[PDB]
Amino acid sequence: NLLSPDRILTVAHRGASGYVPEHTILSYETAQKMKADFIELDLQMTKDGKLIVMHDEKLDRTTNGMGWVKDHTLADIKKLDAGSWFNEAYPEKAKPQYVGLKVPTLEEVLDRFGKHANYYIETKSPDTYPGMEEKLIASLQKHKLLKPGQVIIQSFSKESLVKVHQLQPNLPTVQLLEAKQMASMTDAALEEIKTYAVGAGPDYKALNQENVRMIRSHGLLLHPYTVNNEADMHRLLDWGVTGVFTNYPDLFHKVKKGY
Ligand SMILES: O=P(O)(O)OC[C@H](O)CO
Ligand SMILES: [Ca+2]
Ligand code: NA
Repeated sequence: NLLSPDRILTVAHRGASGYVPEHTILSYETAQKMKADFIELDLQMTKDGKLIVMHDEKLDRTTNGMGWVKDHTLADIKKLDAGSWFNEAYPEKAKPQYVGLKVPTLEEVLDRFGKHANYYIETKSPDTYPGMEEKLIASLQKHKLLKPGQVIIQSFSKESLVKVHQLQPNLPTVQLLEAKQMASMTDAALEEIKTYAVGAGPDYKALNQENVRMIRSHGLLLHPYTVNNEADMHRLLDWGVTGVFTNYPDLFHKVKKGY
């Protein structure tokens, strides 16, 4: 049902990150309240091997810390402020309750929502953080998450998704595509994506009616990122995408009602 081509999915990009600091429990809670179908997680691995949720490989942008995630322990990362950066970046959206928000672990996110959320979880190329895929899988099993569609695994790395498809054939994967990858996409490339992935997630800027219909022609779900503008939401849905990654899940929830 969640994986039905005829279902339009709201994927809350790093949670309700248009309103709340990205990849915090509060961002995910807000996305839930806004009726997002999926909350979206990016994984990094700490020095002591723990999976945390963070978009960048470095702490710099979204915390009061500095340096690579993999050079720091979980304990030190849990001391950081992962909310104040948002108040500084977006003064007009700032809220006092964002000061002191924490970096969550994957464990903390699964524990917080259990089966009450659907998870859209990004892995890296296998060489980046050895053991990440296996640890992710074991965490999903711990929380009894492995309803097909309860969890989708996404990556820019084909190798990662191929590996995941090997280990857990019934675990839906989505191939992420950069703009220039999508720009030069072929039918040959799409048909093999279908062999391990249930969908494609391209930079929406690279989409047009033609390659949208082409992607859909291979029975692939289609979730472009990152779609924040109402005018773009409408255009992409009329073209035939089956969902979006958005920072504004309430807005997309409203728009998609007409499609
Ligand atoms: O957020 P970006 O810019 O890394 O684009 C990928 C989206 O998160 C979809 O995974
Ligand atoms: Ca992502
Ligand atoms: Na900072």
